[PDB]
Amino acid sequence: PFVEDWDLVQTLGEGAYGEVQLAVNRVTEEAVAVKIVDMPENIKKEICILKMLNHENVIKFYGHRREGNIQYLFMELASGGSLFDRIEPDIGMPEPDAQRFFHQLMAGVVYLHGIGITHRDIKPHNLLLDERDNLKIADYSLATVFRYNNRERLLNKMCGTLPYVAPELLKRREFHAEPVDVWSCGIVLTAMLAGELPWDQPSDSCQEYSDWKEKKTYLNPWKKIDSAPLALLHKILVENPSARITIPDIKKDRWYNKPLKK
Ligand SMILES: C[C@@]1(N2CCC(c3cc4cc(NC(=O)C5CC5)ncc4cc3Cl)CC2)COC[C@@H]1O
Repeated sequence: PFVEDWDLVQTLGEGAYGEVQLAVNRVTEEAVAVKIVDMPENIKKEICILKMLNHENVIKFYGHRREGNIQYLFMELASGGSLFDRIEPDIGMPEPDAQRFFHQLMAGVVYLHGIGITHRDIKPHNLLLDERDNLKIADYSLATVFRYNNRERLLNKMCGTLPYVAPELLKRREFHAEPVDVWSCGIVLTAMLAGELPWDQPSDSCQEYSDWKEKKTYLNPWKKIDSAPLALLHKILVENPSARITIPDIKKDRWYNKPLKK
């Protein structure tokens, strides 16, 4: 297959609304990623959000083309693949690499929040790596505006991935967008440090969640994580979204600022 002057050479991945392909320009050899979407109001909102993005830890938007009923969304190709494939199951990854990925994730999230955008589905499958292992937040099909004209809008739509969602999404009619992204970044940090997700969902009927609320850190995955990043996880994975640590205070955390190497 092809799109104008590009060849669709390989399937990079897929989601509920389309598939992502590797596009190689026949003439210049420039390699990009292209989201191919079949059939309109959702993609309109997505293209609007995509054109606002300009940051080193966010996937760049190059442009779009419509060919009949198929939309092609050209984006920056991240040649290192996903953060998901760098997490060894039941092990995680070296703490210095987890910390570097966490700083870059914070930088992307501060940027998105600064321009009034919430990603709403932060997880390792959506965190891509460039050729120098720089983290890029990808896929804005669930992203939305939570601040416009310096006025915050509370969210109410259920979305995301259950092991990564914050508990207020399940227990509240309306909720603040920022604490939700911070909570999923804590689950991403747990995954990088232990290679294991702590629960199916943070609900009243989930025993692993109740175990965390009761501070049973002698259980997995918490027992594989050092006391310093565990102390930061204790401030991020707080049930009340208003008691939960904000990103300005995550940047003052002992582990966040702890020099690490290897
Ligand atoms: C929906 C999900 N994906 C969300 C990101 C999505 C995507 C992929 C990409 C992969 C690469 N680079 C590489 O693959 C190089 C070869 C190693 N570069 C840019 C990409 C841009 C996007 Cl938007 C694929 C679909 C997330 O949940 C389940 C799915 O995986």
